[PDB]
Amino acid sequence: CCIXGESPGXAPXNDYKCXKGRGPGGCY
Repeated sequence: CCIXGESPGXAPXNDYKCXKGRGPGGCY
């Protein structure tokens, strides 16, 4: 699912719990 498959990818810092990425609700 990595972020739920709504972002570029796992983005362990680009979205997944990172302010860089904003999908279902993943930021820093």
